[PDB]
Amino acid sequence: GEEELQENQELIREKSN
Repeated sequence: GEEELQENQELIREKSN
């Protein structure tokens, strides 16, 4: 699964690069 790590908001600021 992948609904147990939402607090990685340093990379996923934009979803293309």
